[PDB]
Amino acid sequence: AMLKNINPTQTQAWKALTAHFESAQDMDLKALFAQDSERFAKYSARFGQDILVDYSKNLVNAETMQHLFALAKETDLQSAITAMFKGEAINQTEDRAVLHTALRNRSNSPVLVNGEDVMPAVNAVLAKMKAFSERVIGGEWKGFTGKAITDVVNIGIGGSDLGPYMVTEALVPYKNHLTVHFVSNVDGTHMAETLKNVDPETTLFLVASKTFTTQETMTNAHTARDWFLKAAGDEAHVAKHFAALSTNGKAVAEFGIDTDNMFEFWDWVGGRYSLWSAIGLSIILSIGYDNFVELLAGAHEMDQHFVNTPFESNIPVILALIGIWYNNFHGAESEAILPYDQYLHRFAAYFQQGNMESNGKYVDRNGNPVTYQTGPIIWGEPGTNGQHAFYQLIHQGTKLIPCDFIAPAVSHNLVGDHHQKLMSNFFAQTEALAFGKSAQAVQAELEKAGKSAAEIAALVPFKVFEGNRPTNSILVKQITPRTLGNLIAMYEHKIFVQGVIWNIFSFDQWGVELGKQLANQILPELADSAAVTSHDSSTNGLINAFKAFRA
Amino acid sequence: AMLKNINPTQTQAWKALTAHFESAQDMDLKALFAQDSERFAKYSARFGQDILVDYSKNLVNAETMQHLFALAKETDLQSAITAMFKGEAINQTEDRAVLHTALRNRSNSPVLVNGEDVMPAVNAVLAKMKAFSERVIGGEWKGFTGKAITDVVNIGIGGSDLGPYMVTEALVPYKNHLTVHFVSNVDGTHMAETLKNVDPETTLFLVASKTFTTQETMTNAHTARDWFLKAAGDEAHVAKHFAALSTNGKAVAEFGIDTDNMFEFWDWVGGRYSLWSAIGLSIILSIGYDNFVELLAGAHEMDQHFVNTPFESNIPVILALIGIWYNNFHGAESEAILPYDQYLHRFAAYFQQGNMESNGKYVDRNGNPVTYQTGPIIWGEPGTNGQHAFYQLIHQGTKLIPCDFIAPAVSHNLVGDHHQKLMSNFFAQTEALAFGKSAQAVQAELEKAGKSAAEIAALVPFKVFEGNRPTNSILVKQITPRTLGNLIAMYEHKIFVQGVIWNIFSFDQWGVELGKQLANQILPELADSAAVTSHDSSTNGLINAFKAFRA
Ligand SMILES: [Ca+2]
Ligand SMILES: [Ca+2]
Ligand SMILES: [Ca+2]
Ligand SMILES: [Ca+2]
Ligand SMILES: [Ca+2]
Ligand SMILES: [Ca+2]
Ligand SMILES: [Cl-]
Ligand SMILES: [Cl-]
Ligand SMILES: [Cl-]
Ligand SMILES: [Cl-]
Ligand SMILES: [Cl-]
Ligand SMILES: [Cl-]
Ligand SMILES: [Cl-]
Ligand SMILES: [Cl-]
Ligand SMILES: [Cl-]
Ligand SMILES: [Cl-]
Ligand SMILES: [Cl-]
Ligand SMILES: [Cl-]
Ligand SMILES: [Cl-]
Ligand SMILES: [Cl-]
Ligand code: NA
Repeated sequence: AMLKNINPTQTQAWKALTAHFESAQDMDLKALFAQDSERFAKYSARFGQDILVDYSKNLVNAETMQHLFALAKETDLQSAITAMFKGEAINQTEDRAVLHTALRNRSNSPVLVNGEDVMPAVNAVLAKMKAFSERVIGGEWKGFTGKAITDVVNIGIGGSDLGPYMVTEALVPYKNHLTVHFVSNVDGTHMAETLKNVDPETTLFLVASKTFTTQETMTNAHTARDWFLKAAGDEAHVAKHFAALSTNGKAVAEFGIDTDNMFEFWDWVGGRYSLWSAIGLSIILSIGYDNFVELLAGAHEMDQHFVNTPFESNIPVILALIGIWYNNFHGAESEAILPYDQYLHRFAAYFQQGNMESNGKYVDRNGNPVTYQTGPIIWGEPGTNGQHAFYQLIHQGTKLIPCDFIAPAVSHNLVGDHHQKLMSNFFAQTEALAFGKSAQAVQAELEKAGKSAAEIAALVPFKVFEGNRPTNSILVKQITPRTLGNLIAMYEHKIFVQGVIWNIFSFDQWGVELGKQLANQILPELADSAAVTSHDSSTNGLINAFKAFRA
Repeated sequence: AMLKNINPTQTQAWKALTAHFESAQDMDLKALFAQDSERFAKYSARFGQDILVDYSKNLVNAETMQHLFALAKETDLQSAITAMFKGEAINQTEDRAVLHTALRNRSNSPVLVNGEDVMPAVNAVLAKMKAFSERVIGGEWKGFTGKAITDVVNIGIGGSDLGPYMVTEALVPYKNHLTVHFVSNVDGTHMAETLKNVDPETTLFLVASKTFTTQETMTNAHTARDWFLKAAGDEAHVAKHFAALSTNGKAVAEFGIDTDNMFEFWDWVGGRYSLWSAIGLSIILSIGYDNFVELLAGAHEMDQHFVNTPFESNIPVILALIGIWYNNFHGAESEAILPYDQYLHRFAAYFQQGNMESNGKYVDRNGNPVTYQTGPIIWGEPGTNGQHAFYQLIHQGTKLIPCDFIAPAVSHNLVGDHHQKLMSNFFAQTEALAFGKSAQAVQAELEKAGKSAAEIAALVPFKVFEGNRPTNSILVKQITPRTLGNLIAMYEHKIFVQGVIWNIFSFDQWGVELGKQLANQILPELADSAAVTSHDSSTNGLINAFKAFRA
């Protein structure tokens, strides 16, 4: 196998990083910038014509980077990259390839799985979605009473919801006349509130589930089907109002969906890497196939960069390594993603799944428990909203929180001076985080302002910003389908690199099984009002209190 | 002063906790439950008739609790509680009282500030809001073309946005015919997209800013004013479509608002504790005054519980102490808030400000840098959404993440068996997190599935759940204005308790100043195309790249 299973803690590079942390953990950004006028130039990378990734405000120096790149080499990262792209079954616990990259392979170079090219199958679904979307968007596809579709409701959980919702939100300027809705929670509120806003005669539902047996999704789908049939009566009409993003043709046909409107995907498409497949049909319906292709093309450009660039100028590798420095040496548990863009309000939430479900693992590729930290907690809110909520803690708390600040230079909304104001904050916050403001500086200001020694003693300590809060700044010309594709793929590959180095399996998710099993056991126990005694005292107590509250 | 400044780390209780952690670190939840069938009964509390707080699935035993309550007593928490409620100026760095509790003091017992009872003024603003809301909601208040108002747009940042948005979202079942919208980001997209959805003749804007000079809010307000006037023409009409939540009468009048429609609040109301004041006018407009009074009453109920209950049965104290155990002894950096309720989708975000802006501090009350951890990072998404995104990492990652699971027994929407399915997950997830699943159990399941010995040996470790992931479960009868008030106040007090014990100032926010200062310096530099060289190389580089991109 090209994918190796090297324990990172046993490498010379890791030992060098441990020594370096001991002797340089107090590295100070003000000093790093003061001592090298070319720091920004040396710690930044350009991607294409429209993206700048500035990683200069990180607690790294030439030595740190040298040891980090050495770690990537010593864990045979290049061999792993090759293995993924060529179709090797690197998802070993499920014995599957990992080929979200094939989904956006615009070059159409063959991608073999068991000696057969998967591109014709990929392209056949894409072509089918393009054709279908034109009929729906253009009005030729009629509902059961002869009307054009006005609303699309995507029904799905996790990977079948987060990506499409995030992308359609991020790309609102590119939307067409259709109103798209995303229902995901099994909580009845979600579907109930959506159904109040749509009409059975003009709504198309997409049921997004590979197995077509996902409990939450099928519960929602059946609720929608019931609602639809109250208006339509004849199940034959379901075929004009429901499509499936699935491979279970028998179940799909039984539901009443015409299998011509079943859009397939494959085992090598992980849910959390699936927006690029048939799962992206809601994106195609919202912004059109031209824009969806731009999104795929942007991901493809980043895929090409990731495969072809030496590590020292490879953006996903650099970001992954800097992240490892904080996670495994500085002991930071989290990473904040802070887009200064309201349309990107769901971007951080998307990476909670993409990152945390991939790398939230504790058993290495050899089947041994890890003795080091794996994936971090991802969180964030768009600026300036998050800025006015929780930045107090980032600036003056007791936790190290690496932050990725992301912003476009050009807004889609050319209203007054809002964008210059927004951007002034984008630039100022990272400057503030890095360099702070010292006690000597604050005291000198209070003295010049006529303050007494007593006032100075009482207030200076609270006004000091220690700084050394590291950040990456990613500046994009404009958030377009292509640049969004660039960004999503960039983080996908960052996640991949970290999982390779940490010697874990990034593409399985065995950690979701126990909760599902236990819920299946509890469900029938909630139907009646009888006392439950079959679990531990807490579960019993909670279930019995629930029954008493209900009746 | 009644608020003391006791360093927690030198207390006998903290030293006892340190000694206890030597053995208590490897506590096991399965074992704790097996050792006492009364565990749920002993580690749970009922609040009124409608709330159960179950803290039994925590890594604590009787000794842990004894030492934790000893810590609360040794830091003189009881005195701090009295100090806050009586109006002592506990916000010492700004020399202010902290009296959000007076805003919901339904009992009207006097609360003195500068030797005068503040309750008549609190009640007068409430009465003014009641009267105004009746005119707006009932249709008597007419727009400039004589039509009743149909939409309300709240403009504010931080505390002037997060609470009202969260509460109106949580209480959608109680809404009247008005459509409410919340604009906060200075990013022009936020206001632009909102304005596309409303009509100048039927929209009322609330400009929420105490100073009426907040850059983001006033930029937004002026954009809205310009849009309104493009349709209305005469500035005199502004008075029928704009109101202010502020104390700056001169600026409010200058904007064109009738000061009869300026609703005031006081310096002792912190922004992140302000939804209970005039800042809550959008809540009153969305759900009516009577429901807002229920919200206040629920907070008041919880306030009474907090002040009158011995620590051993005091919910906010118990939650605070368990949080300290994880933050300061187990070293967990974060806390997840996971409401199994789609309406509560903004609840965790609200507490990002309430918690993190309060306790993300590093200097103690005596002006000395802390040598221990203070506030944690708060994050989360509602179940089952979050459940299908990031629980993989909670179950099988390498980070300890205490979780607060919250759910109502009764949904506001009657939708088939959705609620039983939702609740089956709520109960099952905490059961799974606490007790896990052993290798023996996994091996048995794989053997029954017909796996070969080699297949089993290869897969078993990846399917094991170590458990010992602690949670609190808060089960409420139903999320109503009253129970929501109970919950918000509960967490407010938890935050207060933690800040008292950590010897920090929870009610100031000096950490917001540097970013503002630096943004003020950068803003004028973004107006022209000239190269910027006035900062460090990264800030200069980013600004210059920005200028090149917009050219
Ligand atoms: Ca060295
Ligand atoms: Ca740590
Ligand atoms: Ca002991
Ligand atoms: Ca909403
Ligand atoms: Ca004027
Ligand atoms: Ca830690
Ligand atoms: Cl390599
Ligand atoms: Cl496969
Ligand atoms: Cl292709
Ligand atoms: Cl397949
Ligand atoms: Cl289109
Ligand atoms: Cl580590
Ligand atoms: Cl038990
Ligand atoms: Cl134990
Ligand atoms: Cl005051
Ligand atoms: Cl007033
Ligand atoms: Cl009402
Ligand atoms: Cl600590
Ligand atoms: Cl039920
Ligand atoms: Cl065998
Ligand atoms: Na298989």
